[PDB]
Amino acid sequence: MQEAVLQLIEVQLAQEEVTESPLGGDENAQLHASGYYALFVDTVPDDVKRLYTEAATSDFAALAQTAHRLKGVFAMLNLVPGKQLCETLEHLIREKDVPGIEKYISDIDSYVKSLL
Repeated sequence: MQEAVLQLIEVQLAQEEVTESPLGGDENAQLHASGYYALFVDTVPDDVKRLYTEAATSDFAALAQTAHRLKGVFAMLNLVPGKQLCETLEHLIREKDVPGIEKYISDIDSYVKSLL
């Protein structure tokens, strides 16, 4: 050991990336802090209960417009998973999957319930 002898390491806290931890921090608290919580309890639950009501009548036209509305407002709130639910909702309407539609309506209801 005359040349290389001994090293401390090779990179020394380098060549690493702390780009872990995906979605999930305090998004609901963030939306509360911004003040958009007012909207969250204004038109959102109204569209949700309407979703339920229009689903009962099987008014896919109204289901679609509200799914798109929710997709837009969730995208506005920057809620990706929420907008995703609305995305699948519109797809379920296109496929005429009634049980799927109501399932996702319930999933959005449960979603909104936990975020409210």
